[PDB]
Amino acid sequence: HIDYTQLGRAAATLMSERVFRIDAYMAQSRGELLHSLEGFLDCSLVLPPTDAPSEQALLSLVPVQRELLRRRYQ
Amino acid sequence: HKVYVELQELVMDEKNQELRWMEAARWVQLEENLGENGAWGRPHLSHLTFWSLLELRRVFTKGTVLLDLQETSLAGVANQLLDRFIFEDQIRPQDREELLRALLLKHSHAGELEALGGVKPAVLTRSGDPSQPLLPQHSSLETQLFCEHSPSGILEKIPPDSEATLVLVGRADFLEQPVLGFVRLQEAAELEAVELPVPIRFLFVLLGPEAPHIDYTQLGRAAATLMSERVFRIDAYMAQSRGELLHSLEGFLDCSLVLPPTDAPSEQALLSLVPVQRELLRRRYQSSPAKPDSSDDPLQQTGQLFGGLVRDIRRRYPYYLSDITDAFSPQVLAAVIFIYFAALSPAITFGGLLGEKTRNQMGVSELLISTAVQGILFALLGAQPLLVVGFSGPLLVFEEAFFSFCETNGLEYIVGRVWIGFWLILLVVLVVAFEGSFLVRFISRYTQEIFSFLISLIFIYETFSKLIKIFQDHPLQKTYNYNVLMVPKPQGPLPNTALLSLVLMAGTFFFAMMLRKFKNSSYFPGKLRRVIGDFGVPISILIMVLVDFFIQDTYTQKLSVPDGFKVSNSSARGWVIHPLGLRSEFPIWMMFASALPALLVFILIFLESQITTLIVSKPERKMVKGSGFHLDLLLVVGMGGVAALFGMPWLSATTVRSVTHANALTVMGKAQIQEVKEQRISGLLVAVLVGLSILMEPILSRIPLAVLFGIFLYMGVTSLSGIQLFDRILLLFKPPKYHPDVPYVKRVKTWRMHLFTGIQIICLAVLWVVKSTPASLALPFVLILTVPLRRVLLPLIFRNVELQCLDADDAKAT
Amino acid sequence: PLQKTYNYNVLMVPKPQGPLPNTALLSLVLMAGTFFFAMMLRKFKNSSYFPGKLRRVIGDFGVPISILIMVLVDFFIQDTYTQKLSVPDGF
Repeated sequence: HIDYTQLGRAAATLMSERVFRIDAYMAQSRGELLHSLEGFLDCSLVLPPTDAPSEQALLSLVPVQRELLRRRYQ
Repeated sequence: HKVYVELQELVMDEKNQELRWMEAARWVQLEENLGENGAWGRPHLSHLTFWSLLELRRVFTKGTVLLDLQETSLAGVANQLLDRFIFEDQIRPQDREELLRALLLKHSHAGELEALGGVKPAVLTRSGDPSQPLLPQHSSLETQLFCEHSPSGILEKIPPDSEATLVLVGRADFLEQPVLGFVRLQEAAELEAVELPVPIRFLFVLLGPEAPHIDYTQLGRAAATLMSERVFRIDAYMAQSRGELLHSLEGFLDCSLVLPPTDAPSEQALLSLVPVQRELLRRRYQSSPAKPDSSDDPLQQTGQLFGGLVRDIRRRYPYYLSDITDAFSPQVLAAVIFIYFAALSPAITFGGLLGEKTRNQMGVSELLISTAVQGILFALLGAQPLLVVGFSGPLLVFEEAFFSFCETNGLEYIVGRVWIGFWLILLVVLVVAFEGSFLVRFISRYTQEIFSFLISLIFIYETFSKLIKIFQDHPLQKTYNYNVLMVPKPQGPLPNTALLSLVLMAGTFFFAMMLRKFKNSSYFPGKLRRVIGDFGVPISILIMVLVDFFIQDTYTQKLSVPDGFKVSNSSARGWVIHPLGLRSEFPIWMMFASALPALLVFILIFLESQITTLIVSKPERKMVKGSGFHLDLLLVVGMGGVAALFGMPWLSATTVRSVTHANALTVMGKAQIQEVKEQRISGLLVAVLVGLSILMEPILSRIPLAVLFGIFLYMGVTSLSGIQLFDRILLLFKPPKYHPDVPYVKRVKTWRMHLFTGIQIICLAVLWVVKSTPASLALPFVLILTVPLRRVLLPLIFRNVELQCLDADDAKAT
Repeated sequence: PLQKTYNYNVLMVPKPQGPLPNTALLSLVLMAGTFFFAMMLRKFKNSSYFPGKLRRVIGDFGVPISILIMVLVDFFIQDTYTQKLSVPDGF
């Protein structure tokens, strides 16, 4: 259950975020980083395998993601 | 193949303090949930959250699994499952006396709830009394978005041969860790918690105390969406141990796709995630024996005679019932009321001008009848029913030139038009036969933008010219004469006409701008707000008509229509014109030479109609149903010829009226163009109203002429939105610091865009100067001469990437 | 008021006696024009259309520019009467 390339890709997607890198600039111990990672993972959405038409399935997510991104920045 | 999944939690009622079971959602291929009202939301795709799946895995690694147990009732199930939790030491034996009564409680649906009053979440305690949770709670995401008839459709979707699954989720403070039980029955069983007649085979129990990063509703949603998948359900139907379920769960998680939160979400970059999900689907169904369910140009040269016409007919006519039905919204009624006046006023103006220009050979009534008939027939048999047919300016110019020529050479006029119409009919039949409309492909965005911008500018200029004429007729003086007879037409200046007209025009424009902006605000309830915003123009017109009606002594020019369906000049004309000769017989050489003006009229009509259809039906304006070119051209030109037979004029598609119609029938999202209501009822009703306008004298005679100038200015300003040359002209003034983020700003330097805009403005100016020159009939030719300019001359100055980024054929894709 | 006929041998030396043809509507026109220009310049101040220096300089002078424009507009019209500003002759 380990692929190093995808793990690095996940690290890069971490580093590309605004609030996580702001907390990394304001970080002073490991606890702040773990708390910011918890806050980042709390605002993701996972997609199960569905047989729906893919464009309609992908377009149904948009307001859910908008509400989640409004919630995260609070 | 398709199963029914139910989820119930243990909560408390607002009626009396207690604990009991209430359902929260249902699963038949989709998620359906209910709010506080007791009403079920519309089904949608189920979206997971990280903690739900993660904690489901964590608890599932240590879950007791009982396979093919032989029970049919709920109490024996409760006894055996609690003995199983005792057996693997998942719970203490001193808890069973609580948990049994935790299970033996009522299970009511939504219909009981209104008498109950509503429910709220509660937690089990060791005592047996409900209690409020200690950790804080947040509003659910699915109920806020989706919740803020159905059971017949539920029983319709479900095949009659199916089995169901249930999950019971709850919070209990007297436990240590969450526990999970998973039992598959020996045989199907009916249970008294489910009112539906389907039997149950699988059953879940998810319990636990309260812990951070755990939401038991979300955990139940994870369990239900786990149960709904085809392959895992097949595996559970064939499961014989725990490690099989473990491997199937790992295969479920492996083919999952997670997307993180971002900075600025968008749909266009998101559409590139279609194929990877398909490959995950394929790799998921790589492991399954079962198989998944889901795995033309309007213009084109075809090797057959008359191909385009049949293609367009077969493409469009299957939508007739939808075109009929889609007209039941009130926005269609508002658009009808708007376009009625928008199409009636220029008809009257051109009718009066043509009657006074050609010695009343053709007047207002003929034009009205032609507009009515050519609107009705085109709306009934047309391929694009959003076009608005009517008289134009260049057609009037051609009529002027032809009348001058016939006055000079000494022939009749209404007779030669018959042969011109015949030649038009023959020419359009010949052109449609050889599908020669594919040339519309060569007209790029350059000419479309130039044409539309010029048309809108001329519209606004003529409107202001009308206003300045009104000011010129009644100047501002110190004294007037007051024994003036105003019966035929206002003689001499009048005191308050010039300023009242200006006041009315400004008032109509200002009110229109006040309602168009309020439509987009957030000030009233959405339903009433949108209803009031869609009727802005008629409301402003009614308000100002009453305001003018209250003023008694001041004179303002009004609308006036002919008295009856009579010909303009009954001395020399009839309802039918004999082609051979009306008073003197017609020469032969003119019969054979009438083909020359017919070609010019055909070029004018063809160019205008095709460019209008190009502008109207661009891919950016969310137009679903197809639009036809050959059929519209054939209909318009043939009907124009047949109308020229009777001595009545021919018509063509109008740019501003059609664009305004299309913009009025658009339902926009909170901005994004959500959709556009396409139907045939609006044009038909507009044509019928224009036809019956002669029977509406008492109502129309009270509408002042100065109010419609505000509407015309509003129309001219609104039609100016989609033009891209207008945006590039606006960017000529802003400093390069505030330029937008569109591709043509980033890809090319500024002083190259400025050179492009300057070239295009020079083209505009040359077109205008040629329009003012007495050689105005050479205006279409010059216009098409802009097409070679784009094909040869510009690639000698610019580079290919600049030319592709600037002159883009599609708006969204560049 | 807005009437059908007026008297035109009216002496307006101390004050306009009786109604006048074009005063009531011209006054309204001037007010609406001045208000519209003030609001438009106020909104142009916040836009991003000109170089910042000249843009801010023009936006800060919105009210005097609108006043001057409307004063000139009234100055071009000759025969219509509109009430003017008047101050005492001396201290």
